[PDB]
Amino acid sequence: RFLKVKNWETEVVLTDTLHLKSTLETGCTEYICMGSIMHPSDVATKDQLFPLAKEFIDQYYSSIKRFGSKAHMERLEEVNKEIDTTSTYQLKDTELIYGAKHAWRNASRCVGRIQWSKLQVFDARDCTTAHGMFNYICNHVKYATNKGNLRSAITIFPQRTDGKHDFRVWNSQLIRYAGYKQPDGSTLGDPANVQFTEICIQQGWKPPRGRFDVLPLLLQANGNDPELFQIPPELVLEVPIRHPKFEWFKDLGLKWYGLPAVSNMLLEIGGLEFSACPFSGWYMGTEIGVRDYCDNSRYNILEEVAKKMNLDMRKTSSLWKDQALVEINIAVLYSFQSDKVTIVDHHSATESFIKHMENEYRCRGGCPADWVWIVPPMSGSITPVFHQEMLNYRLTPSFEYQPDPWNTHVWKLV
Amino acid sequence: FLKVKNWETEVVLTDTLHLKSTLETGCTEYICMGSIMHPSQHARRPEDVATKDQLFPLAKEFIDQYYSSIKRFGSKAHMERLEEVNKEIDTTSTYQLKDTELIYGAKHAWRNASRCVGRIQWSKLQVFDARDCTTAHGMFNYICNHVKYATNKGNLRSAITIFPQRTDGKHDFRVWNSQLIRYAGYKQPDGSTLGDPANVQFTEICIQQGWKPPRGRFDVLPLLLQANGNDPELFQIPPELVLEVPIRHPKFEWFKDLGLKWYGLPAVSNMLLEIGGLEFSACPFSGWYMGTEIGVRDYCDNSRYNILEEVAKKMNLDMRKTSSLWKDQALVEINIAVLYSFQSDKVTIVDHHSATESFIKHMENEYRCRGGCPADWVWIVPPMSGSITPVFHQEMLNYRLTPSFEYQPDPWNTHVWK
Ligand code: HEM
Ligand code: HEM
Ligand SMILES: Cc1cc(N)nc2cc(-c3ccc(CCN)cc3O)c(F)cc12
Ligand SMILES: Cc1cc(N)nc2cc(-c3ccc(CCN)cc3O)c(F)cc12
Ligand SMILES: C[C@H](O)[C@H](O)[C@H]1CNc2nc(N)[nH]c(=O)c2N1
Ligand SMILES: C[C@H](O)[C@H](O)[C@H]1CNc2nc(N)[nH]c(=O)c2N1
Ligand SMILES: [Zn+2]
Repeated sequence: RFLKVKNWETEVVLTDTLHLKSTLETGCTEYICMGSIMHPSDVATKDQLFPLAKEFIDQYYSSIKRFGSKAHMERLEEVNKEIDTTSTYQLKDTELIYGAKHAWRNASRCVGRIQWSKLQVFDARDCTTAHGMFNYICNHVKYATNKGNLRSAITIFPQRTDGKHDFRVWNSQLIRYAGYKQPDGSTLGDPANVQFTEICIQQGWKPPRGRFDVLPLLLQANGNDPELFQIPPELVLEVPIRHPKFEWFKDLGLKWYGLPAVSNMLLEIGGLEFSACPFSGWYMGTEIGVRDYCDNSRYNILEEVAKKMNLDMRKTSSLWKDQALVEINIAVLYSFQSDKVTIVDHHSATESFIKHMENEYRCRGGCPADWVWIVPPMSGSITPVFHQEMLNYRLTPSFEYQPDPWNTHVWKLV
Repeated sequence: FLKVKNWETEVVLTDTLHLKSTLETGCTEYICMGSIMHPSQHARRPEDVATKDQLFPLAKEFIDQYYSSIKRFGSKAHMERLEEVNKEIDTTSTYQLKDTELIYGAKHAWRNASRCVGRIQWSKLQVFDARDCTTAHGMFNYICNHVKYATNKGNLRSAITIFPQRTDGKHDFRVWNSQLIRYAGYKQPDGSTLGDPANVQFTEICIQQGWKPPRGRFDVLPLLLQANGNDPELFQIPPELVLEVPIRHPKFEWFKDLGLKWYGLPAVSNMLLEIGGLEFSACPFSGWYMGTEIGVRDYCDNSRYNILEEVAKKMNLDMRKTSSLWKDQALVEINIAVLYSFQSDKVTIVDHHSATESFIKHMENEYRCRGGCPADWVWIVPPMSGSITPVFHQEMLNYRLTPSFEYQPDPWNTHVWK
């Protein structure tokens, strides 16, 4: 059995055999499609962990062309002894590196996957305390930032055990600006992060109450209450946002951090759950420039840019919003390029993704892709992914959503 | 029950209408096909003239649904109608829709069209019955009157014209044109393309049929009409029925000097309308444009007009690398100009902000009174500036309800000539 996908711009047709190897649900049914549902739908027993581990070990030994070998059979037997005696098992380092990389390779929502095989993996499964987690994250940040020459990296903390002893980064990203609601309903800083900012303040953080406050890290080790730590400022690389033509643009006082570093997702390898696994790459311009200033729930310098462009903001059909949105994204890209901080534009990114998709179909038999997320948030139909049919399915290892840790944490102090 | 949520406003809607869905979407619990153009071939009936136990259960379902819609289920006229449909099938292997039934089903095929951001207008549809038509000449007369009515000197009105339903499959009525008004596309000797590059194949079929092409740049193609399965025939739409808007820009005086224009009336004519097992293979329908359809897809696809280049040139943009966003910037101006020209000439048009906001209101309406509204996020989100429109942050459920508009293969792949 085979499935085809067409590109209506180039007429190229690709044949997907890989979809046969997925066993995780997508959320759709035979009669309803849920492709635009954002999140669709305690810990693994012995009898559930055996076959999940078997599946992973099998695919790992297949990938290194050693399937059915004496080493393959010994590892399988060695894994079952652990599950049978301890109700869990420990990944080898080769297996951890392999699975982290393939979790990225399998991320159907990520346009950036042409880079998957160059992923620096930091094994932190020996960490025991939040001070330990802070050390590991600071080293991650320093390495990934590389003075502007950003490098992909993931840092993997101990796996879940019984669910009562989890490691979490409570931050959604390692570097984010605080947001403060004002008595008068206005907002200072980043409106996206208001909730987490209150959580920090309640935990004892002394907020500067400025426009671009780097939030503290809220780090949970082994199921204990989370603890606050200030990332050393000289580890946070930032780019002041200016425009190549509009000299007034710098006078908006804007800037953004250079390291996108997501920390709230859960890494699943062979049934093991790594509930704290911060990973980072580099930005596509529109994630700062379309959604991190111009979403209706964000900085809303859209109107200020349109005001400063003397645009007709009375009627929609003037397309001032569209027009000011373009200029902001031009400003973001020019800024990072000038300060030699790695960034990619949506055209260059989507073009690379198409090449990646083609290559993955050739050597792997398919490439799960989520069009709804792969298509950039602006200028969609003038980019080549727009006319590219795509198949979406869930392979493992994968990165999964998990609930916010304050919703489920049972506290310990006083 | 299934919930949809809008992440800007946190409005949550609860969907039970999907329980009435009949056809497969192509998706499974293990694979999603939502960006496949045609993911499923699940149809309600087989390839040609069905047997009784194939046609009648679909007719009963539709007749049932129509009489329920008017609070008359099990009434005298409903039981009579069922028997009448049974005897017609028993004696002709098909049946004929009453005019109320035809009007209901056309409007509900639009209401069910999950890809259409325009459906807040769905029940204001003018239905022209053309089921008495027997030749291409008659089809041409019906189509002209359709074009004149819908254009309405620029105050556009929605309309569909419905020709005789398919009978055995050999006597189909077809409009070979994909839309009623399209521009020719000429393949050039030096390899390039003049005109409009989607319609190249169709432009050649017209010339091959004897059409003498003026070989200009905005050459309204002729109509190519097939009646009762016969060879199709050429007709030239009278120009005074083809309203066109010259494109200028409110700010750039040099824009109009690109010598650019577009027609006011989008009229899709290659789709199939299906009601209670019946298939109307010729059912051209028209509304009015969202601005992006002209000026994002019909000027700025790579395999279409591709005159982003010239607009960027005259704007003196740096086209050396893509990080300058010269494509994005010229694409905006083109769309600013399209809206300006149409509004300046009092020809109906809707910008993508207004249309998406209308669609969000329409979803709420539909969930309040109908228990749901099937929507294809991939097609509802406009092709530019998606995330600054309200539909971008709106979850959607896509399911297939009948009556519906369906795809059908281009008739030159299946037509045996004479
Ligand atoms: C190296 C440059 C990278 C680029 C340019 C990139 C780009 C993107 C973009 C634009 C998104 C959509 C986010 C949004 O629209 O809000 C995304 C999602 C995602 N990225 Fe990448 N990415 C990169 C590296 C990585 C790495 C290193 C990983 C992990 C090892 C990763 C894993 C993911 C995942 C799991 C998602 C989707 C999560 C979800 O929402 O379900 N990416 N990426
Ligand atoms: C009145 C103004 C209308 C507007 C602004 C509108 C808008 C749109 C747009 C923008 C699309 C996507 C087209 C594309 O980008 O390729 C679409 C699709 C569609 N429209 Fe509408 N529409 C309108 C009226 C109608 C009417 C009157 C009908 C039928 C009675 C209709 C039936 C459909 C169908 C069936 C599709 C999807 C066809 C497919 O599967 O490709 N629309 N509409
Ligand atoms: C590694 C990485 C790099 C990058 N350059 N960007 C990324 C964006 C997201 C991401 C952030 C937020 C949301 C939900 C809100 N839109 C979904 C995401 O995929 C992510 F996880 C990882 C990213
Ligand atoms: C009634 C109507 C009005 C309008 N203003 N626009 C419409 C666009 C399409 C349409 C056209 C082409 C394609 C494929 C290439 N994009 C899909 C469509 O849905 C359509 F059927 C009907 C439309
Ligand atoms: C509701 C909607 O599906 C949701 O907000 C998604 C849509 N697609 C997206 N696509 C990307 N790349 N990023 C996003 O945040 C979103 N948001
Ligand atoms: C392959 C891709 O899904 C396809 O070309 C679709 C995407 N979404 C679209 N959406 C609209 N409104 N119109 C289109 O032509 C398309 N094209
Ligand atoms: Zn689906």
